[PDB]
Amino acid sequence: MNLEAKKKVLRSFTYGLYVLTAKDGDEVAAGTVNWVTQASFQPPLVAVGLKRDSHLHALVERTGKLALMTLAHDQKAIAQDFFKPTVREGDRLNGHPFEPSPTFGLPLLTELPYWLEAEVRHLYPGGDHSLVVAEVVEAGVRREEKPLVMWDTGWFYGG
Repeated sequence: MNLEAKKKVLRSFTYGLYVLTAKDGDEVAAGTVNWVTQASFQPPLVAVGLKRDSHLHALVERTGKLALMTLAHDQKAIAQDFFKPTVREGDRLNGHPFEPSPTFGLPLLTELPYWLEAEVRHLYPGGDHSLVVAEVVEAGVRREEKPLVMWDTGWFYGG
């Protein structure tokens, strides 16, 4: 097939930027992700593509719990910090304050506008990633605002 065309077409996909978190005891993990989409209205399902060989994939697969926060249009700088390994210091992750989520107590970045807690229902491995399908069990809105669209950041993950 035309691999160059394939890369371009896949790179033409539009994505939002989110931060997914997970934890097991004192071990916590957070990372910026873009392969995300709702997958059902009833029940409320979301699908997140996580790299099989990654810290967050290991925690999410093993504990079956996760939290996801939507980054605001002006939070590129924050999204930037969660590309690196997660370093927890006090009630902060990579320099950003967080609070325990209301349901399972997963790390919640208090600066981000929207957040949700979800339980893993199915984890579908496929190639180098796995499609985690989880059911939203709680959600919260600190404030309303336009989300961060990946294209505007200049970054990308696809192709």
